[PDB]
Amino acid sequence: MEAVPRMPMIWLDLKEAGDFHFQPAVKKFVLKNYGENPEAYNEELKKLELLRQNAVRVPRDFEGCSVLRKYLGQLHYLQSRVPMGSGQEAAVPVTWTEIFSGKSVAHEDIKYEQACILYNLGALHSMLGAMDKRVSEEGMKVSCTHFQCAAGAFAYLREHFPQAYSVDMSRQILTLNVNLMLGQAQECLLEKSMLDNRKSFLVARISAQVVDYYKEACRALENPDTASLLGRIQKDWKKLVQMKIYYFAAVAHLHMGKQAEEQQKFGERVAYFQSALDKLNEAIKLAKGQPDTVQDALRFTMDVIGGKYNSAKKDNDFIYHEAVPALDTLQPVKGAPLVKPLPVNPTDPAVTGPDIFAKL
Repeated sequence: MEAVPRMPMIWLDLKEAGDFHFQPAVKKFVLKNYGENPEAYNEELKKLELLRQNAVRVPRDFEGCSVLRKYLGQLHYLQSRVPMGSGQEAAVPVTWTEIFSGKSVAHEDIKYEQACILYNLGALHSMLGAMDKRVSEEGMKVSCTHFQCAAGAFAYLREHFPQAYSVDMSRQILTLNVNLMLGQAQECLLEKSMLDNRKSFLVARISAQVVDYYKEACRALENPDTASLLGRIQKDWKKLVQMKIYYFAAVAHLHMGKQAEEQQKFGERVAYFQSALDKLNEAIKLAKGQPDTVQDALRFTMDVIGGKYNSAKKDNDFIYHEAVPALDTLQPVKGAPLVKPLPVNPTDPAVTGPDIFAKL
């Protein structure tokens, strides 16, 4: 299982930005309230504008993440000095395209701009994580960190922006995103633990956790309101995710099988391999029409499980003659969480650089 072909990963698209004309409001505030010249601060507003234009047309690569967090940070620094929140004096319309329906959604609130940049940070992390092939030592560790970063960004949005500015950032949908990301992160670690050939029982528990994350995500997908918004996207995700639910349940029981054979419980060895074979077969049925990357993972895994089941059932029928216990009676595999939504510090000076609006 060290060498199993990698499953493909889900990633989210970035939102499309409308206009955020903050400079006339900033200047009209600093003349009216401090009593200064408008044009006294035109380099620190112009730098912000070049920073925003760069963020909303962000390069789809690792450097692009730092670009988004600098702008996220600079946006906070501005709000700390100029009141551009909902209902406040210098508030200007912020417009963004809601990613699933394509509708323009506008809010006279700077936190809306912050929220969308945060979303795109999460989406971009999901992209970087999913394009890697996860074969090298360096792809597996970084993909996992990217997916945790994605989860962390969406989780931060869920907590600090409870007002759903638009339905693509509603709480149940951000929850879906978080669980999807943690699932893919956990999946990366499972692949790593199988490469490192960790204790069979530990691998089983890790795989069981992959199942728990994907199940939560799958639950969210069977929600009518979520299903209607996502549209086709719901059907693509669900078909991959539902398939993976049975696949990693099979991987989990494969390793419960290997543990059983390590402990000389050779009747239970057969039970776990049989169970793994049935669950894998359901996965294969659910995987019809899916790309060859999926099919190659499943057929590699079937030769592993198929071979061990045959070996296990046979030495048991001729040598050990122990009864094959019903799964019911055997202790359930509990998931082992190894991943967490990595917290975002928007105003970390190491990522924001000097405050553009230091003078103010």
